[PDB]
Amino acid sequence: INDNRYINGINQFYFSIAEGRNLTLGPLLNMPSFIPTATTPEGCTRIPSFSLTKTHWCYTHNVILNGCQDHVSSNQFVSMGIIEPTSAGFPFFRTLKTLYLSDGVNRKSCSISTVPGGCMMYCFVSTQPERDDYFSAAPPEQRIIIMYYNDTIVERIINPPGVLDVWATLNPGTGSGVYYLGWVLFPIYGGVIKGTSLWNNQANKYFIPQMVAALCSQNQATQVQNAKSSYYSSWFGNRMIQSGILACPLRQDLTNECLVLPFSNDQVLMGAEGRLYMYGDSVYYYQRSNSWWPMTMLYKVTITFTNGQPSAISAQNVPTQQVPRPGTGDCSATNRCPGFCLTGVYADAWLLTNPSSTSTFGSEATFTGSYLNTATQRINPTMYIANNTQIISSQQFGSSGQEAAYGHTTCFRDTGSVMVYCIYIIELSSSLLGQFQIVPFIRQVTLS
Amino acid sequence: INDNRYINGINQFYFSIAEGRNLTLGPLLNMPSFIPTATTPEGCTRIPSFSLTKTHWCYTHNVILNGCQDHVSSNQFVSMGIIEPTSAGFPFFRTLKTLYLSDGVNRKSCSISTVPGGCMMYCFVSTQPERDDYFSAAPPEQRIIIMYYNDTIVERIINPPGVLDVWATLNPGTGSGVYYLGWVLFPIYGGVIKGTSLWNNQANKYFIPQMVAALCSQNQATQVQNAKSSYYSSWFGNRMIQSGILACPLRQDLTNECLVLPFSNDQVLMGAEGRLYMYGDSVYYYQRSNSWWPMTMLYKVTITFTNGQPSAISAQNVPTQQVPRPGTGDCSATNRCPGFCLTGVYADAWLLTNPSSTSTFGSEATFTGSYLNTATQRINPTMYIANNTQIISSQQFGSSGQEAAYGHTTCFRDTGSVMVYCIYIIELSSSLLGQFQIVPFIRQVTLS
Amino acid sequence: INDNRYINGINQFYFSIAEGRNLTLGPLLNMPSFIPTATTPEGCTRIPSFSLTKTHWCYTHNVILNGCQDHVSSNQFVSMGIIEPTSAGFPFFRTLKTLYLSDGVNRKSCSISTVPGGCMMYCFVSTQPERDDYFSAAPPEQRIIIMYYNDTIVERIINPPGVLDVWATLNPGTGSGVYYLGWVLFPIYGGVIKGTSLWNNQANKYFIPQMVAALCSQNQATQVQNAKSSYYSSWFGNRMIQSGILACPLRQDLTNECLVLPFSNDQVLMGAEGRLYMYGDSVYYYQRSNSWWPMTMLYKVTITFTNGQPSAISAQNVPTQQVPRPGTGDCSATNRCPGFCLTGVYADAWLLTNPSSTSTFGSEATFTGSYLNTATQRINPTMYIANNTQIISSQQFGSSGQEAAYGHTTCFRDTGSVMVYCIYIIELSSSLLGQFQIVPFIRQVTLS
Amino acid sequence: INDNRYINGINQFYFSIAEGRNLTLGPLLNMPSFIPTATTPEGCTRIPSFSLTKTHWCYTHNVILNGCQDHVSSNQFVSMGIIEPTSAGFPFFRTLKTLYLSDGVNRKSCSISTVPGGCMMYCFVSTQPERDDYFSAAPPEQRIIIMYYNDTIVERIINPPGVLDVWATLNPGTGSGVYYLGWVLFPIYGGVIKGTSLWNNQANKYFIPQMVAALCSQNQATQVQNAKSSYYSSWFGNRMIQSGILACPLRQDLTNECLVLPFSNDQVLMGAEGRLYMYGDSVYYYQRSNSWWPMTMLYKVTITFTNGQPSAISAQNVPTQQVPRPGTGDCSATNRCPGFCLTGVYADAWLLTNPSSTSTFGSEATFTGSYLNTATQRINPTMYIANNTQIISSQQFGSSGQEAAYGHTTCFRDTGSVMVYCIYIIELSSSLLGQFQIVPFIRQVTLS
Ligand SMILES: *[C@@H]1O[C@H](CO)[C@@H](O[C@@H]2O[C@H](CO)[C@@H](O)[C@H](O)[C@H]2NC(C)=O)[C@H](O)[C@H]1NC(C)=O
Ligand SMILES: *[C@@H]1O[C@H](CO)[C@@H](O[C@@H]2O[C@H](CO)[C@@H](O)[C@H](O)[C@H]2NC(C)=O)[C@H](O)[C@H]1NC(C)=O
Ligand SMILES: *[C@@H]1O[C@H](CO)[C@@H](O[C@@H]2O[C@H](CO)[C@@H](O)[C@H](O)[C@H]2NC(C)=O)[C@H](O)[C@H]1NC(C)=O
Ligand SMILES: *[C@@H]1O[C@H](CO)[C@@H](O[C@@H]2O[C@H](CO)[C@@H](O)[C@H](O)[C@H]2NC(C)=O)[C@H](O)[C@H]1NC(C)=O
Ligand SMILES: *[C@@H]1O[C@H](CO)[C@@H](O[C@@H]2O[C@H](CO)[C@@H](O)[C@H](O)[C@H]2NC(C)=O)[C@H](O)[C@H]1NC(C)=O
Ligand SMILES: *[C@@H]1O[C@H](CO)[C@@H](O[C@@H]2O[C@H](CO)[C@@H](O)[C@H](O)[C@H]2NC(C)=O)[C@H](O)[C@H]1NC(C)=O
Ligand SMILES: *[C@@H]1O[C@H](CO)[C@@H](O[C@@H]2O[C@H](CO)[C@@H](O)[C@H](O)[C@H]2NC(C)=O)[C@H](O)[C@H]1NC(C)=O
Ligand SMILES: *[C@H]1O[C@H](CO)[C@@H](O)[C@H](O)[C@H]1NC(C)=O
Ligand SMILES: *[C@H]1O[C@H](CO)[C@@H](O)[C@H](O)[C@H]1NC(C)=O
Ligand SMILES: *[C@H]1O[C@H](CO)[C@@H](O)[C@H](O)[C@H]1NC(C)=O
Ligand SMILES: *[C@H]1O[C@H](CO)[C@@H](O)[C@H](O)[C@H]1NC(C)=O
Ligand SMILES: [Ca+2]
Ligand SMILES: [Ca+2]
Ligand SMILES: [Ca+2]
Ligand SMILES: [Ca+2]
Repeated sequence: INDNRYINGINQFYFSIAEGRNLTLGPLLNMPSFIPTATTPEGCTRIPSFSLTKTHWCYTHNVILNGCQDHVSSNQFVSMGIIEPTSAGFPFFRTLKTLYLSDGVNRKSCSISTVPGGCMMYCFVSTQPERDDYFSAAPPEQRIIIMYYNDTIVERIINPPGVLDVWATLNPGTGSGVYYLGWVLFPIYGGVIKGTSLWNNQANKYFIPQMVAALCSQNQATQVQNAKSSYYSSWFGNRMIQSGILACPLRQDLTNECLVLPFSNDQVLMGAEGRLYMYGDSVYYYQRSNSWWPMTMLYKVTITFTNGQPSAISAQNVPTQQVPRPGTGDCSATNRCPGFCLTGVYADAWLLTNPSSTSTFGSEATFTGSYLNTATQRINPTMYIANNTQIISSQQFGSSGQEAAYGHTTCFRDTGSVMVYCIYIIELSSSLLGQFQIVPFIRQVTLS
Repeated sequence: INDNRYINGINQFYFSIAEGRNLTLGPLLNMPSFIPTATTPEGCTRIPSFSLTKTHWCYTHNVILNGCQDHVSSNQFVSMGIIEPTSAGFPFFRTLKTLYLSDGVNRKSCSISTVPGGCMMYCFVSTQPERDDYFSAAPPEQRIIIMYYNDTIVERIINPPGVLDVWATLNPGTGSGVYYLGWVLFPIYGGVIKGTSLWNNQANKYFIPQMVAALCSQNQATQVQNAKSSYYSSWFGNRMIQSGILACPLRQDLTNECLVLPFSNDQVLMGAEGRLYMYGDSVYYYQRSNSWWPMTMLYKVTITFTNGQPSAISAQNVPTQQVPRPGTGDCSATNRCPGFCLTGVYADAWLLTNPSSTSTFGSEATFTGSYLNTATQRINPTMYIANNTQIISSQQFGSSGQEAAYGHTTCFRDTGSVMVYCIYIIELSSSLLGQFQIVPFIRQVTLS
Repeated sequence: INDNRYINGINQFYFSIAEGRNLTLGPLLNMPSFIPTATTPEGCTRIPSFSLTKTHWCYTHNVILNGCQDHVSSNQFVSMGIIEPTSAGFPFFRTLKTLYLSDGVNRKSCSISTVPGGCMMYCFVSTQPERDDYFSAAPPEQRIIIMYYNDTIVERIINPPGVLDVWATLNPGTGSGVYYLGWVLFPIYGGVIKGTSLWNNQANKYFIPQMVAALCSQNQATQVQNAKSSYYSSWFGNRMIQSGILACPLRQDLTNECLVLPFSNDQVLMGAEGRLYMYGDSVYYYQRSNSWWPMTMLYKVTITFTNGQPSAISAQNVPTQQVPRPGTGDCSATNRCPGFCLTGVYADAWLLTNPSSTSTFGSEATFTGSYLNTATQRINPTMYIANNTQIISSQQFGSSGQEAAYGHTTCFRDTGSVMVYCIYIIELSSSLLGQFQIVPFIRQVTLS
Repeated sequence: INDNRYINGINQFYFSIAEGRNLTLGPLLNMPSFIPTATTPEGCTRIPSFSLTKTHWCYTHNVILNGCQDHVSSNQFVSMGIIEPTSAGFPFFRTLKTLYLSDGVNRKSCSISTVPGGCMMYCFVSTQPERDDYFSAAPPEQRIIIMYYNDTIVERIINPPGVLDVWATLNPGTGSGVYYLGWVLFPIYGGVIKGTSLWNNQANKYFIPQMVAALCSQNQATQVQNAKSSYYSSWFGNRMIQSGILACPLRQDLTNECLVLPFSNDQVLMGAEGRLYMYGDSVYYYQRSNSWWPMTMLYKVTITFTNGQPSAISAQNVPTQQVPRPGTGDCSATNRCPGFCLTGVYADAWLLTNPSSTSTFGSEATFTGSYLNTATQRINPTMYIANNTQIISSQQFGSSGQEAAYGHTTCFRDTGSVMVYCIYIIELSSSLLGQFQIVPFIRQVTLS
């Protein structure tokens, strides 16, 4: 279990709106990395997923032996441990167990989540190129593995209702899931078949961020028309790219009890990878900007239960225009107009301030994370702290041109020293060992 | 505990003399590294120590927050786990426990060893520059920490007899120690005070490798004179640099039961860092070539017990002229003549063949390891397989100029697939994160 | 252990009713304070708790680094020792052990109690403003730490039955607890949820001090109606503010054996901080006047055991109209009429005379303590000796306007010199170091 | 025993000459004071003595019940404990034992020192005004008390040779003593009788600080004449005021084994209170400037043993002109000319830098401490860091006019966080409780 210095400083809004204005990054601190490195120049470690809870943390990433492509074989590294203070005062992520799922099943795009006594991971079995998954009417196999600290492992192939013949594909969002009221929630996304109830109920819906108007040159009618078309991809089997949540009751005999809950396309953009968070009793969702709007998308999720079962989710967006991401073509970090896009990178963000503490939801929100500071290339990894319209603190890592990819940010507080630390797990391109080196950068978020 | 595929292929001579001639390296294999990386550009991880036994493995290295110098503060990372096969057939070092000794005590030059149920580590507390330790008549504090898999930790300050007022300094050799007949043996080295019994008993002794004559231009009388002088250092407080073994009985209340057993300077060169091995029931010793002879030094150690206690050690050298190490001045990889030197690098070697299987000890010995292939710079790390006079297989890592330091090699066999794997733990200079990246390179030693 | 001069003069009624009339305060005596001071102008030491028993004494207070607010971080100082005579004849509290609980857990409102061989402390973990605790349906975490004189420390998170879903919050009363018949009893208070059994069983109950009639202008029917409403707070989450006792069996593995015993709201006023005392074999309770009646509230508690376990408590009030406390608005020291109030200060009192020694319980009771002599400000600390209707001896400390807060009084006798000494631990506002300086004032209670 | 974070950062020179130039004070940190407060307005706590060693610390001060005068009765408070880190990272002085010597013996001007397993304290019994001690030919009684952590106390009346009929008086210097090579050394001072060997051997000797010439307007011949006369006091019985060291072998049956070693008046100024320090293996001495030179006086002491017994001491002054002290008349902080003076205050200083690390002893020395920043009044306590000619960092405490007296400074390092902390024990005039409040101010000495 985590040290007493951290058990009460996890999953919360650490700063008040007033304090949020005086936050700055501190120097990076050196700690023994708990994320394994590749041992060959061509080895590939990618797609991390991290979850920190009151008692412990869970971590996982995918491993490919040669290069970063391979839809036949890959292994998945899983790790778990706790946080304890060092003599210097800052955190040390103590790994207490390790697992390497290597058995022939090609588990991909996995999302992990902390659960009482262990970790619950959700993956889908890949057997062909991503694009082919969208064209095939049958969805890939879905699995959820529960790994207890007592070394018991239980993997189950799940068949949640409303998936077969509705979704051509279904993928975990790779971002961490969360344990909520006895259920494990995971972010999901995929392609929905034309003519299905979901497709019809989603017909004509669209979402346009609150700050797009002042930045977009098109008129309201044109924006609306383009926005509506952005949820359909001809490149990905003519499916409706959908975002949602997978709710699974914590059980060791899961079969069809998990529930697929799609977001209304009136509150969310085109489906993409994502992450779920817990700030106090409120659930939040991060949605990768893989569509036309290149800015960080965070939403407060309201979950509705009907007979002890999650029955519907509602999302409220924290309106911002900060922290863009590299994109291709007319969907670069500079784009501001609705239309169909299918490019971007995963770069979640953590809310250092409560969006509900302001009379108007998210009128003044502060968040931290990393982002690739460029218009179209996955280059220049840069850790930052930002508000709705500006970056108020940032430090680029390495020299310009430094390649990088995904970034997962998580913050917690030392209730002893009373400081906030954030860990920025970034996929860095390495020249020595492996294609990428996933680094758990850690530094303090100083108030002043 | 280790998988059934490895429990019977540890600490042995894997190949016959005939097979030794047809061994070659295989490609490096990608596995999740079990050695932690630094998370800052200036962080420094150095001086590893690794031990693999029938049941499990122990690992440790030193960590310095800024740069690789600091005689005031450092932490020590300890890790332990087992070996299990992956779906690809090769090993995965599964970490089952991690520890970060961060508490203000500057434990340095630590040597770790596997013990029933845990790891036993031996370190000395550094509080001043190395050179000052040799001038001060008092030796540094010596500690041995036992860490059980059940998380119980017992650290003890030891005061073995014959140390105070005899050794100006005493250091573990950093190379792994070994559990032997109820005792944990660690390699040690340090400086002995002039006038002490040890000094007198060692007076006029010297050792000259069997193959030095044919390579050295000086005559026998000159060699002998210079060899004798090589055990005394004016730069290091005018002490007799001595090599030896520290024998500690496995107990949780150690105080003065450990025994300091110095090697006869008639069988060993000037004291240096070292490692102890176990091949079947025989103990072997690796001695860093920090003196005039730049070639790999391995010895078969004969330990004598008197009343259940180690009372004397004898060393028999495996005569070779292969695998030189970078040195400074007239002590470069090209030197072959006796004289006083105090330069080199740690680069142990593993014996793939039994030196006693030949009518004349070590007449035909094969070993594997890594070495910095250059005359004076710690550059060009190169893994190899060699015999007494030649390198018969080798592959350099990275491009020329690639900086590196120490190298610890360990081999074991998959009694299932029947192949031998060797892990080459090398300190690599990194340009991205940290000063060094200690990498556990792994590859097969193919017969054919 | 305490000196022979005190072991037989602890926890008793020291004077007869006749003697009680001729008691006066003596000059303050100078002794080395055993309560630590802050070392910065803004440091804050507050909320003390003291316990003196036949063998030794326990002391503790909360420490906040900057200012006296902070619901994220605080440390708790614990101290223990004995009493010995000085050459001048008066007591010296000899500290024999000190402890500083600094680890990130925000232990607040702690109550300490003497136990055989050590101290037992009861605290709750604060993670948000007090008011929020009343609104949240879940109660804060509750912990009891046992600290033995032999330096062994055992802390346990307790979950006594009848707390979850009944009490929105639960707090120790900060006043000392007592070791009674193998159990440690602590005063508690908090808010009870509407609709719970406790709430229903307490419905329509109220208590009105015996001397309120002659001082209150409202009629009996109006008083009754207002009194009933005084146990409910709309400001504190619409809960029923309840007073009670927490009974814990002396064990090192406490989990859910402690018992929450609430007082009947027919014998006690609205819940508030409190203290438990031991006079011979009788248990007494002090209840802070945080409601409409501003006078010192002391009760003789009758505890009922059912199968070796405390099953019910009954309280009998010692009727007085002396020693008022500063309050806000219509609840100042001058108020005498029932109604809802939520203001006051902690100011316990010690009984120098047995209330049961009179034909009518407490008809003539004498007590000593300190009180802030003003109507609404926490100002003018004043030590005194009083009876049911009048103050018969008093001495203010410092000049008028001197700020102060809580006051804990404890008396004991020198069976050698045969004099009674009382220690008045008062929180004094300081201008030099820290916000407050908790002072252990000591003086004699002279007979004559 | 002290925490591992401090055991290796005690009694040393913490910074290099280069670093010494970039040192600044940090904010004061709040920790529970381990120095007891008075409990009456007139109570008087004065004359502290503190000693920190590798294993633990010792503390003591004198207590007078009414006012700060009284040559008949006083008690002496003794305390001992260790240092441990808090959750905030800074030190907490954990008191593990307390003692109050109250028995009728008026022990004054005590100096305490750490010894293996306890504390050794040296005091003299006062029975008349200080001045009378100088006129009486007989010296006061001298006692040394040893207090073990195991509660055993052994007090002995000592009669070291060469005291009777040589010294009219003898006093410990109140500054801490030190345990050195099996002996406890204490600073001493007193008046020597005219005609004695000591007096004759000291005849015509004098010392003039190296930097006095450039600041003094008198010529060399006048300075010399006045300097010589400064060691004789007509006000103090016409004695030669002498400084020295008392060496006592650690024994429980001391009688006349302690040795009085006077400093040569050619290397030291007129005798005054003092303190002894240990920096590595070197002993240092601080001499109160109670004579004409108002600047901090520190000396490196060379002790000579003859047959295992201290036989002679030699002092080498660290030449400075910084940190003056308040004085009376023509001996104020502004004075620079030799002559007879008998005024000043105790204000030791700690060397943050090694005076021997420079080609010319003390050519560039840095020290920290506190000083009363005024010319003649004991007012304006001010903590500082200074070099030979200037104060390079300082912060006054409280508002101007704030009365204060003695100041004892001690620094140590957190070998974990690698920061240096210094404790400034200052006698502060208080308006609330007691005449003085001795405060253990603590703050960091930051490098940068
Ligand atoms: C490791 O912990 C898990 C979690 O408690 C144990 O799981 C139990 O498994 C049994 C059947 O094998 C179920 O009937 C229980 O309901 C499970 N417990 C629950 C509710 O989580 C698992 O058995 C543990 N490993 C062992 C056997 O030691
Ligand atoms: C985000 O932060 C920026 C920078 O801190 C804010 O911009 C400042 O706004 C204030 C007005 O409140 C101006 O006085 C400053 O001049 C602005 N900084 C500059 C020069 O750009 C911005 O208001 C914040 N956005 C919000 C409200 O969330
Ligand atoms: C973890 O394993 C060790 C090794 O067995 C246990 O050590 C025992 O400790 C006790 C005293 O605490 C000794 O008297 C025994 O001799 C030790 N066993 C031996 C011989 O190794 C240790 O107690 C274990 N941890 C726990 C308490 O579970
Ligand atoms: C070490 O290995 C080398 C290379 O395999 C051996 O050299 C060969 O020796 C054989 C004779 O037995 C010759 O026929 C080959 O021509 C040699 N190789 C060449 C061309 O260098 C060497 O003998 C081995 N050393 C020993 C005996 O340990
Ligand atoms: C509390 O003490 C007061 C003062 O000592 C008592 O008042 C005195 O009562 C007697 C009668 O027994 C009168 O003769 C005095 O004149 C009263 N003192 C004055 C002048 O106020 C009071 O009776 C005591 N209260 C009780 C009975 O507990
Ligand atoms: C407390 O510790 C001291 C220090 O060791 C003990 O002192 C010993 O006292 C005896 C006589 O009473 C001497 O003969 C020894 O030489 C002392 N030990 C030394 C060398 O320091 C003391 O006895 C201890 N208290 C007890 C009795 O437990
Ligand atoms: C003591 O410190 C002072 C201030 O840091 C030193 O004075 C500085 O000396 C340098 C030359 O080395 C000048 O460039 C600066 O201008 C000086 N500071 C000022 C403006 O006063 C002083 O030299 C130090 N004394 C020594 C040598 O110990
Ligand atoms: C943050 O810093 C600004 C500038 O110094 C200050 O004015 C403001 O009060 C601070 N905000 C808070 C409340 O921390
Ligand atoms: C190794 O290879 C050589 C060359 O093919 C072969 O002649 C020899 O028999 C082999 N050695 C053994 C016994 O493995
Ligand atoms: C207390 O003092 C009064 C007045 O002197 C005296 O009459 C009375 O007897 C005393 N009470 C007792 C019994 O101590
Ligand atoms: C101290 O600070 C100065 C000014 O930044 C810098 O130039 C100097 O190198 C520092 N000294 C050292 C070596 O710490
Ligand atoms: Ca499909
Ligand atoms: Ca030494
Ligand atoms: Ca609550
Ligand atoms: Ca005298």
